[PDB]
Amino acid sequence: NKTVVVTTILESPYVMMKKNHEMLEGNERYEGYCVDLAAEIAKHCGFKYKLTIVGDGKYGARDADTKIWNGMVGELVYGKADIAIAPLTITLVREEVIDFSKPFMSLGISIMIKKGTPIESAEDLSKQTEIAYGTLDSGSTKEFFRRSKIAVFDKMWTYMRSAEPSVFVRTTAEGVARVRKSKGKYAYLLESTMNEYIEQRKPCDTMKVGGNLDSKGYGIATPKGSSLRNAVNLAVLKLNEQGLLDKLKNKWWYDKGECG
Amino acid sequence: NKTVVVTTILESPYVMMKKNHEMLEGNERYEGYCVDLAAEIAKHCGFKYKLTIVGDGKYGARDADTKIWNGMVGELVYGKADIAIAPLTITLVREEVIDFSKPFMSLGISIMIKKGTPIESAEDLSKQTEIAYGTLDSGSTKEFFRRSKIAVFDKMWTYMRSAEPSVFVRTTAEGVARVRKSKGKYAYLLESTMNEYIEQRKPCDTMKVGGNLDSKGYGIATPKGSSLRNAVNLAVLKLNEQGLLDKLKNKWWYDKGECG
Ligand SMILES: O=S1(=O)CCN2C=CC=C(c3ccc(Oc4ccccc4)cc3)C2=N1
Ligand SMILES: N[C@@H](CCC(=O)O)C(=O)O
Ligand SMILES: N[C@@H](CCC(=O)O)C(=O)O
Ligand SMILES: [Zn+2]
Ligand SMILES: [Zn+2]
Repeated sequence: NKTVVVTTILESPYVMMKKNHEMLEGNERYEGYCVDLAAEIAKHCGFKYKLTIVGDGKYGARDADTKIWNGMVGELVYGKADIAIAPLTITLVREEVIDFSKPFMSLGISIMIKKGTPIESAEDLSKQTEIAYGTLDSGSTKEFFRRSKIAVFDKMWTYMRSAEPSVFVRTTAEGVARVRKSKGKYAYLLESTMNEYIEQRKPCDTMKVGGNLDSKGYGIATPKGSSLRNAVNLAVLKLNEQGLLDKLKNKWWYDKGECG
Repeated sequence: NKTVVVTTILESPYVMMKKNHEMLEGNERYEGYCVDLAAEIAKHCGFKYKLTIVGDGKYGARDADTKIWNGMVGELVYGKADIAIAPLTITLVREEVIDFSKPFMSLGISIMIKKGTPIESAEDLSKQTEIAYGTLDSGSTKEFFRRSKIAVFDKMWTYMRSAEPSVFVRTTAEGVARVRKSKGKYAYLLESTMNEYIEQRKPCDTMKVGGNLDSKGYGIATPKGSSLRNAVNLAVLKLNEQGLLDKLKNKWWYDKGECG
């Protein structure tokens, strides 16, 4: 019937530009876990689609004053895209305005350090001042810290919100670059999936420390009232049960390992 | 306003009879993770409820001949209960007939051995014959093997379906007892949640070995068209985000664990 507009985000190893992308067109420009997942979901649900990178480069949050959503969430809410296929965290505030499939991947918030940084846990970060730490802007990790009542995480947020210079970053790449360049004086709070990927990539100078802070999932999101909602949900379950999601995780994490 | 009928299952530590249950009435007869969760779901959704134990003691499968659903799934499908609050696995075949909330707990199929059994993986089990292995006789783990399109799990199914005497058990308790009494000659395939619980119980003679074979979740289930669906889903998200689900897992698994 109609070509489905898929909103997604450039985030390794979910969606990446191929090495030779400038000689390619349309969906062929991109590779990654979510590029493969989009192809599979489309096949099972019987639609044609166009991958479009989210304009503002954000996941999505609601401005507290204007109540306007940005990011991939806003693209669905305001009718700019038909579906989001991305590492988009299922959250309460989002589920109030968009629908999510059952989760296709598990994750938790985690800590990234430069190798040798004397930090082993969230408690460790909160007890010192020499090592700065932050999160991604406009995402679910930031919101976790803003909202937490757990003593350690409340203390961390109190520090983060007013720290100078700013500890928050615009992209994961910016957070990772900051860790790598700061000689051990910056630690980054990010999802375990992204942390684990980066740990197995050159220059192999980062690591995940401590347990995950929470347990949650990424889901495929559709605007409320979407005719795709049921089919997409069942397709996610079908792909998990046929072992394809596990295969894709091995393809884009384990097989892409550069650190041994 | 009507009292909501909750179907659940006697499975430790999700729902158990209190030691003084004969002297107690209604919901007060029961304790466990799902008893605590039901109380919270009901409070956040604004309903009164009655806990009922599934008549046939089963989770839910569709008979190949009659096409009749049994267990908790059957109780929802046939209108005998309004909601299931239990360790009920989200699956494609079930999602076609009932609705699940987002998961409240993560799990995968796992291997329970008697300590010192020379088994480390599902691969190991599939390559040998001295050590028998089986599953719960009417649940999602059995169906995982039966419907698998994965060669290694098809091999395991081909063995299990034809093993004599039967490798299948009626309850988790029966599976655990079989492991404990078989001197390392029976391994039990069960969900990681139950495996982890038993590992922390006297006489501390079992353990979980290897990685999980899959990744999925338990969900709170409602019959299609239920007016409870949205509120239940948002309640699960709220309770995960506020840290309650983690607290309840700690309470019932580890806090009073019997194996140090
Ligand atoms: O709905 S499923 O059965 C659909 C397929 N499946 C696949 C991969 C991963 C999951 C998962 C992700 C996140 C998840 O989140 C949690 C964790 C712990 C407490 C509450 C929520 C729980 C299961 C998953 N679930
Ligand atoms: N997956 C997150 C983005 C990453 C993060 O916040 O750490 C989201 O959906 O907002
Ligand atoms: N949680 C399973 C029961 C246990 C199992 O099959 O291992 C179900 O919902 O069917
Ligand atoms: Zn497929
Ligand atoms: Zn299909």
